[PDB]
Amino acid sequence: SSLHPSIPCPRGHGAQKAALVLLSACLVTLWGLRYLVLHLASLQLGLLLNGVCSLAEELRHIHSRYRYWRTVRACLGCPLRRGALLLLSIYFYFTWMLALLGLSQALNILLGLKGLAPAEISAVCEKGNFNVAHGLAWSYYIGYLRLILPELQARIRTYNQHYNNLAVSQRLYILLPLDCGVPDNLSMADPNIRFLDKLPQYSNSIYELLGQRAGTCVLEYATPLQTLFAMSQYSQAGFSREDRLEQAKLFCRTLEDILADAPESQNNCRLIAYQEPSFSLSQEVLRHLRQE
Amino acid sequence: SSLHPSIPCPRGHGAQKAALVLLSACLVTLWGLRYLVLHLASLQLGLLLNGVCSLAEELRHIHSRYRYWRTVRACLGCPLRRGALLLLSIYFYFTWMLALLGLSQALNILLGLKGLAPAEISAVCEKGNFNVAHGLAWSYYIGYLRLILPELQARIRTYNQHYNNLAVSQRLYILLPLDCGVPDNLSMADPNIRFLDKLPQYSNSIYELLGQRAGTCVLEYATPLQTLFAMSQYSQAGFSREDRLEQAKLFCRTLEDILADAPESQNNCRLIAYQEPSFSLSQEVLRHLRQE
Repeated sequence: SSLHPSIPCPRGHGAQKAALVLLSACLVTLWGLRYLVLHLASLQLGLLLNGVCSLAEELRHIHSRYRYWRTVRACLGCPLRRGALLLLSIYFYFTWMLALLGLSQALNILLGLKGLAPAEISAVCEKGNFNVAHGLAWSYYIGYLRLILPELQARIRTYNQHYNNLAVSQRLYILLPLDCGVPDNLSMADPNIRFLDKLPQYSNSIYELLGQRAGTCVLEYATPLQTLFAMSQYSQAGFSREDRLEQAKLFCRTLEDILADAPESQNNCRLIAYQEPSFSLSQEVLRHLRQE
Repeated sequence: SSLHPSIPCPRGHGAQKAALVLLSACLVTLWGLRYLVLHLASLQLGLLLNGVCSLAEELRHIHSRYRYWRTVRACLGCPLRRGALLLLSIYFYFTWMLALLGLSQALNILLGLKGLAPAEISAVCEKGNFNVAHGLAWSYYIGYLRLILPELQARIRTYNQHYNNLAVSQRLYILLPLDCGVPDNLSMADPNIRFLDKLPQYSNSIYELLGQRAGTCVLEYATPLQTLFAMSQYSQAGFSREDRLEQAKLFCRTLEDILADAPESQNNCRLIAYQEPSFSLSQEVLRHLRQE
């Protein structure tokens, strides 16, 4: 780190080299077979059973996360290497071994052997530097919404006198396109959506909603979706559109869990997300206003 | 997920319950010992050796990451449970077993058994929702610096005519306090630092640097450190100040690696970080200007 000494360096090839050197030195020290086979076969059988136990939970998230082969290929990692090692173990090969092996796997799952080392958690979290979902949520909450949300219904009640007699719904409505393609103009997504007013006091937009003119909405896009899209159109990132969709979904759920527990943001903003494959933004927004 | 069906739900207690049920059903099926002991003792010995091999790499990051007992306690996790299991295995207990065990650990380290399942990577990354370091870096790069950095030396050469004859250094200098406490005024951190000018064209600040007046700096704080600090002063977060320091260091290194590979941002901005425990911002900045 050519900046400051207290800032740590990324993790290098330290464990592999010294580990191989020490564990080869012990081999040469003790240099000048069926227990080995049973041990490694039991190891791979336990790892495969652990993968099946993880797949038992990941069987639920099919339609919402993984859209079969891709699910198992993502949950067990590389099952080709595991199958090849299993065929080598069975070829170079006692049914009561399976009972104690299953009990060992049950004890390791329940008692929590699979709780990782915190150094491993750090090496996973600091890898690849594209884990962009929580910075956007906390920045969008602290930097924008926390400031604008206290005075919001006050300035709505300010505006309502000029439309009730001559109204505006009380909840702020945020659009969250999962395409991550955000135009500048909200009339450009639908001609039924027209600009009506700018709310006085920074930016706000009060809209009419359609010829059945029914809704008076306070509407706004979410901001960091454009940041995700510029990361997508940044060529040297190597940031795929599937990664964009993944981080968009995680951003949505994170912002939902933040607004679920906010003390001043309980019943004054509501999130609405959509995704195109026939479609209408206006019908979904009107469903939210009618259910309001 | 009460928002949209395609947004996935957090991972629940699915693996534990069904795994325990199935692995107890197999026990009751096969219901109506020293191999077990050797297998589990070999398991814990291999896990302990793997922890030592990880500690061999994590021995380097003492002064920069971990400031001994805390290092091992963070690298091996809970060694009390491992020691208790090791004493149970040795109590309820062949030196040539150690050679094959070490060779098994060497093969598992080198060939890459410890490459995790991608579902495990997802469950680690989606846990706890305080991994706030990359959203801030990419938002601060795309949203602010990418726009302001092309025209920067042009407007510096615009300004230089009024001070060379009557200068301004060419690199933008960013302060990065690791305290994450950012005052509004840069003269409030040091009376030697005085406001000289606002650079015409959004915000910019050209400063004199001290009675030995020597430096003409274009100076600015980094923005999301205030976001980190407001996360620190948010009471319901449970966000400790050590977590704040950790995410600040990771933010610094991430922004450094982004600016290392930027195509238009090669030699026009330089990062400077500092940390208080006698101190001077001005002396460190002047060292950077003299080495310039």
